[PDB]
Amino acid sequence: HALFDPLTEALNRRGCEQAMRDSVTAAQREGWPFVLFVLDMDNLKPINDRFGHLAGDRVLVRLVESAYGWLGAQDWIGRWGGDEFLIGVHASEDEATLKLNQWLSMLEREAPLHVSAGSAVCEVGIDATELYRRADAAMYRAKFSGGRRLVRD
Amino acid sequence: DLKRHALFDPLTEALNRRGCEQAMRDSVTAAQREGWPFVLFVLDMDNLKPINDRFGHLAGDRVLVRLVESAYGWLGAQDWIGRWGGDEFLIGVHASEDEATLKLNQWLSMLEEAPLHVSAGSAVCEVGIDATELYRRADAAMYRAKFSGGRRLVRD
Ligand SMILES: Nc1nc2c(ncn2[C@@H]2O[C@@H]3COP(=O)(O)O[C@H]4[C@@H](O)[C@H](n5cnc6c(=O)[nH]c(N)nc65)O[C@@H]4COP(=O)(O)O[C@H]3[C@H]2O)c(=O)[nH]1
Ligand SMILES: Nc1nc2c(ncn2[C@@H]2O[C@@H]3COP(=O)(O)O[C@H]4[C@@H](O)[C@H](n5cnc6c(=O)[nH]c(N)nc65)O[C@@H]4COP(=O)(O)O[C@H]3[C@H]2O)c(=O)[nH]1
Ligand SMILES: [Mg+2]
Ligand SMILES: [Mg+2]
Repeated sequence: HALFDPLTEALNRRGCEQAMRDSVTAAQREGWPFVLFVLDMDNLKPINDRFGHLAGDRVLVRLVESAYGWLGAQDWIGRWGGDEFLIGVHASEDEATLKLNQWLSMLEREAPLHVSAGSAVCEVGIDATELYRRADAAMYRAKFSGGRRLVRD
Repeated sequence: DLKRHALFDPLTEALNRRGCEQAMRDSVTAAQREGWPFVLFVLDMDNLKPINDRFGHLAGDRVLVRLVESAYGWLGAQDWIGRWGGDEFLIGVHASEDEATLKLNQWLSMLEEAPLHVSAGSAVCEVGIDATELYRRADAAMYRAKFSGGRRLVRD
């Protein structure tokens, strides 16, 4: 399906781009809060080497399925590509971040998944590209400081 | 005709992933059997994204094209360059480690038109070591370079 990743059923790259545009438009038109997360796996390659790529595929599927487990009606999760994902949550930073962190903590428990993540909060007067740039930059700070963490913009 | 479409990356003209895997296999075999030296490099760009952001993807495409183009400018007749995918590349050099490494650093210095920043890792083929293992060593070395600040080459 267009806009959807065949393996995980999360949105695909073009799905992510459209979702970001629609979520930012919604925040600015409906007044809804919006937090964008950029996630990059830290240990999928070693999981693939140790248990095989099918095990790795399962890990990605689990990641997305479990996310759909707490994401709301207007929320979303998309696969940017490879082992990199984006998550859009229409809630306060407090709520969004607490749920995301608890979710990531749960995933560190069958092959444990380690994730580097960054977040950015939608604000009036910002466009989707700039929001993405902020969340993306935060993710790299998380990544290079060791991973297995969420750094806020 | 068939092979070229099956083993080469259309955009850059470097080998594609299938080509990288077959090139690594052949290079290790030649090293283990024919006895010549072989050094494998794993490279990952550090600053391509900002280039796309301000200049567009066509400009970024040109960066990848120039990278491979310049490589073919010094690579030997039996050496090779492949695109693992995205902005990640592998280079196979059938020469002694010193020669291979010196040639690579000289090339990366030249690239550092928009300047290119690259994280690189190398591994040398030795008896008892297969292609998958050689790749793992070079790959791990690249990651050490990347997390140490990038724009450098780390050896296994
Ligand atoms: N398997 C797979 N993974 C994907 C795909 N799209 C995105 N990713 C994953 O997401 C990361 C960042 O992608 P990006 O934001 O487009 O940021 C990219 C992009 O700006 C640039 N880049 C990569 N390939 C090309 C290309 O063919 N043309 C141009 N202009 N830029 C490229 O380099 C940046 C980093 O690339 P990576 O290190 O590979 O890191 C990539 C990759 O791990 C995909 O279609 N398939
Ligand atoms: N655009 C593009 N880029 C490519 C492609 N193939 C490789 N790359 C680039 O090369 C990096 C390492 O790829 P890998 O060795 O397969 O190592 C991969 C792989 O072991 C795993 N992975 C990614 N996607 C999948 C998947 O669908 N299934 C499984 N089992 N593992 C995956 O995560 C590792 C790192 O992925 P990345 O962070 O994305 O980082 C990727 C990506 O930046 C491609 O077809 N298209
Ligand atoms: Mg990744
Ligand atoms: Mg890369």
